[PDB]
Amino acid sequence: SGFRKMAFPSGKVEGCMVQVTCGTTTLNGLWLDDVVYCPRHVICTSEDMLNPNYEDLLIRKSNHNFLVQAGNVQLRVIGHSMQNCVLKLKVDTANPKTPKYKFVRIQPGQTFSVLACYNGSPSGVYQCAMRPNFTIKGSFLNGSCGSVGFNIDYDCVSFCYMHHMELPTGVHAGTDLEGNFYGPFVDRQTAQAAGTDTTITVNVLAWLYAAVINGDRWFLNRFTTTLNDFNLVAMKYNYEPLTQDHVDILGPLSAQTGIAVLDMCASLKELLQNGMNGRTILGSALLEDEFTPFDVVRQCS
Amino acid sequence: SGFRKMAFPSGKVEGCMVQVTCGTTTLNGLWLDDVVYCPRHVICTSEDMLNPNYEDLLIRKSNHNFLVQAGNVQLRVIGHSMQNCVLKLKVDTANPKTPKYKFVRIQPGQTFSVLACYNGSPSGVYQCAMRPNFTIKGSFLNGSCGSVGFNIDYDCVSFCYMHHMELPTGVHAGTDLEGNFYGPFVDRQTAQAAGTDTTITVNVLAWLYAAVINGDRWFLNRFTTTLNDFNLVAMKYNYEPLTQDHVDILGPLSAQTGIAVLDMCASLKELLQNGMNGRTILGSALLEDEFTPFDVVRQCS
Ligand SMILES: *[C@H](O)[C@H](C[C@@H]1CCNC1=O)NC(=O)[C@@H]1CC(C)(C)CN1C(=O)c1cc2ccccc2[nH]1
Ligand SMILES: *[C@H](O)[C@H](C[C@@H]1CCNC1=O)NC(=O)[C@@H]1CC(C)(C)CN1C(=O)c1cc2ccccc2[nH]1
Ligand code: NA
Ligand code: NA
Repeated sequence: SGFRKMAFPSGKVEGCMVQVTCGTTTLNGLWLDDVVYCPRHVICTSEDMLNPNYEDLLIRKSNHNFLVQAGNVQLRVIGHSMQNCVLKLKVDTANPKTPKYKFVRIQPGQTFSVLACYNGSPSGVYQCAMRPNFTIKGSFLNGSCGSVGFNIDYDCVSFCYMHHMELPTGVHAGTDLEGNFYGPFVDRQTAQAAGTDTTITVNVLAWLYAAVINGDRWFLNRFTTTLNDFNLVAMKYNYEPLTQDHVDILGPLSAQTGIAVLDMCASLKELLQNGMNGRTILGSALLEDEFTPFDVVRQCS
Repeated sequence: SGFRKMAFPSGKVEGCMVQVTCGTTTLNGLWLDDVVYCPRHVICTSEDMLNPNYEDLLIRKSNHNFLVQAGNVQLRVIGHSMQNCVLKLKVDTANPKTPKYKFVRIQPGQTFSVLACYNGSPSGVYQCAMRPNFTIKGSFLNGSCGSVGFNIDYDCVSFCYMHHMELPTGVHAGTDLEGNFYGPFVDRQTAQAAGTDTTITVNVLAWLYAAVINGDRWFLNRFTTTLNDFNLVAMKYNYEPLTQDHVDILGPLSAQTGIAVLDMCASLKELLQNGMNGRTILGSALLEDEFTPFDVVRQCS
């Protein structure tokens, strides 16, 4: 037992991280087969960052302007092209450590692991949720761009995120691996705002089930609510509506604990209205929404 | 910016994980050079688990009784020996993926990454602190024994923990890699209690500095306290005494923020006496003590 925020093992992704330099800008790239993927803003300069024309900037580049380093070995760039907000650098060597992989785009409310990297060297791994407002609450410093987010299923790495920028509020924005931004963000040197965020209700309920499985039961009660009466309370506290699909997704956890989803919903209503009265749930004094039902089943089955 | 619980990249340790089976018990082992390390309780049975004589149990074993599997390859055991509560299985092949490593024992209050593994296959990575009472609050299921904890410095893996057991309270106990338990625990099938725990004061202060660096300032005040007056409050709330060495260790963070350690101590006193009044610090509604000063400097420099 126990319940911890838990990342996927990062080895398969570590073997794909390289350093990419253009001019005086260094960031990370992802080396899969004979292509290195990185943020296109590597080609921007201080003179042209407020609103770059990236098409013009790339036309003016040559292969030799890109310095790609895999550990202590320079990789020769033999082609370059733009893919939305990502650059694809074709190199003369296929990465021998290329895992089985896919490029997936994730939905708000889903989680993934981030391998934070600097100068092409992995520094740390943590778990993040894609927020309803298409930001992530990460931990990224200067030089972290090109760090990626991923999930692993069997032996296959599903890449879902590449890091591009930090918003004024200190949250993070980036793209899928096709170079399409999550959310209404653009890769220029401007202060941009995310939409209003909301709490991921289905995840809060999953975490409450995790708590029960781990022996935290104080917040349980004999009451049940209707889906509609619950959603009335949800709206009031800036929680997303709970749907029948969510109820279905929570089915395994409901079966394991013997607590119906609408029974647990009555607990959540009570916690929203009354707070915790000095108590904690799984070591937290607030309601946690960055664990999916899948994440819970992984540690609690 | 941002501040997340962050594990070390796990690749170097992933390349060392194997499966060890004796009889009907399967758990994990750590394969370094030509030795596999695992918990000695792999040789216990349901008939003899309340209080095994491990010396007798090992005398009755042969090399062929140990089945060691590295991925899809059986490793031939050519020697076996006991090292306190660890078994050392000499194998006929040196692990080609052996990193530079050390076996260190850690102190209470220090952190490390855990690579949770089942059937010799890495499942997840998370960060833990060694508690004052020599337990860890981990996430471990049946089959997780032999999973290891570690820190990485440059290219060198410092192994500090191997997992052996779960206490009745749901916290975890294990050994260093020399097979010596952390705390007053023994590897038998009995319910054992840890000593009373305490809060790691120096870590709480480090995390408060992290918060300031990340723009959380509401808990700051114009007051300073003496070390002795602070320790009077610490004792009252089951916090460890703060020492001058701790003040010194916090020096870089104090310099970075311009807030003297004894200034921050006045904030901590106020938070202990008054609570947060509905507010949060770095996304938490309680005071967090599982980040060391080093951990903070890593994400906040
Ligand atoms: C890439 O390494 C870097 C990562 C940032 C640095 C600090 N923490 C991070 O996550 N990205 C950037 O610096 C990106 C590149 C640009 C898209 C060109 C701009 N940028 C921003 O993060 C950026 C610029 C800017 C201006 C005003 C307010 C916020 C703001 N963010
Ligand atoms: C090893 O895979 C396993 C890991 C446990 C299983 C559940 N979560 C974990 O962390 N270890 C054990 O099962 C160890 C082996 C023994 C030392 C022989 C006993 N054991 C315990 O964890 C254990 C036995 C026992 C009895 C009564 C109360 C608690 C208790 N823990
Ligand atoms: Na109920
Ligand atoms: Na103060």
